[PDB]
Amino acid sequence: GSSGSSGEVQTDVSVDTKHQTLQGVAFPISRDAFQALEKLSKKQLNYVQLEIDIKNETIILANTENTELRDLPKRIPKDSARYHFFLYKHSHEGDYLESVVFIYSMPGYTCSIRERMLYSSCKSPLLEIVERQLQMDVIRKIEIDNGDELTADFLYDEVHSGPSSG
Repeated sequence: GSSGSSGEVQTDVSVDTKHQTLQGVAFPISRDAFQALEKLSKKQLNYVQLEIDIKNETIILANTENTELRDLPKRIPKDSARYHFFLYKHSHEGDYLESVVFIYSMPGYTCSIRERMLYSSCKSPLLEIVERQLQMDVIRKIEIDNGDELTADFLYDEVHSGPSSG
């Protein structure tokens, strides 16, 4: 009979403390995978399909084809978890610029928990790549549960990092 009664059980009212992270996986960078992000830095394309290999244990290339915004969410797979680097172009203060966005779609249907956790934890060692090689930094990280959420009304939101409720 622990439950039932409710009151001031949290006697914190003092300094708080938090961990540094939840996972800690670091996979190597493949050639094809890198070459895909390389062009992205030279403003050549606006779509990079990357993923992690469970057999090779590394971030390899999954695909590479031009993609737009109106069809951005139309390219996202509905039966495979991978990354999608979209070049969201906007005009701040009347100045048109280019920004590389990070998208991570995860369907999660049959793939074990070891694969879904390894595909979302492999982003860490994948982000430092362009941040330690191409010297390029992502405009903002975005993760969905389908891929349709990727819209000009959503992307612009994350990129802005503006305030929100929940």
